[PDB]
Amino acid sequence: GMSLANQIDQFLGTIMQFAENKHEILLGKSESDVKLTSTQEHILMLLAEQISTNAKIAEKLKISPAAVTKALKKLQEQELIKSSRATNDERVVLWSLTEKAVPVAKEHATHHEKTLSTYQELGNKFTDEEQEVISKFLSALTEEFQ
Amino acid sequence: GMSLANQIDQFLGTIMQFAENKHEILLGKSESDVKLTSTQEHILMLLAEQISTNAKIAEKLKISPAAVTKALKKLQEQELIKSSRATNDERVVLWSLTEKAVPVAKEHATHHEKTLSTYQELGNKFTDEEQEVISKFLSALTEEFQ
Ligand SMILES: [Zn+2]
Ligand SMILES: [Zn+2]
Repeated sequence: GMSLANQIDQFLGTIMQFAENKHEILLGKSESDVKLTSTQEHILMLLAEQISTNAKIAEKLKISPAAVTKALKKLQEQELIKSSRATNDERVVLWSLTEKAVPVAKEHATHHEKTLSTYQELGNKFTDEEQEVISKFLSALTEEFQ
Repeated sequence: GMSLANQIDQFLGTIMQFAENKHEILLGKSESDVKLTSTQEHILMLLAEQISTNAKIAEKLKISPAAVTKALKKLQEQELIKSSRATNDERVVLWSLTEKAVPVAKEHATHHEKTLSTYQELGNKFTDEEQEVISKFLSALTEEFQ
């Protein structure tokens, strides 16, 4: 009392509320208009790190060529990325950020960093043995929502 | 590896996906069209148990008279509840289910029962000491989403 079952129920309620109208669960971020899909945001983060081919994007983000094609089309339309030709091979297209996209990618990277660091700091309050309990709990609970 | 931080991130992703387009996190329920708000569903559950006044509904569900008034209006329009006059006092209105609502309330009650029992069975796999760890974890994580 409160029972753990009820605590779990209430926790999931909290998460549902926070998640409403969002593409991703991210902390330290102000409410705003959803401009880009998560895949689009993640392509921009990848390109901030390395100019990349369609193939490399699919590989890194673990998504299909169709998904990559769709996201790139939208990003290019919004003038957030630009294509170029690989000097080694005339057939190979590379993608890079436009200046417009630089702060967009930086902002999204920051949101992920803040979110992960928040979870890390929380986890750091628990010993390995306790983290194992939490991990087993999360794994089991995850199975219920498949 | 996977780090607990990453496990938490992925877990919350799973929950976000499950929660999309839903009023409540409920298990053992098939996908369907959202006909009623959660408050409306909960009034029906309450009335299945006891014919009740507006005041009693607000008390039991811990919501305001305005919230109760709004939900009752919609339920009555859908012919899911009906008013009657308390025999003791001509001024006191009581609400009861219509036959139409009986299976609706039963179904929603079942969903809550299934959901809670699922969490209970999961919790039952952990000792009290382990449940305390989980509880502390959930409490702390909840604070991040306020
Ligand atoms: Zn993201
Ligand atoms: Zn409910």
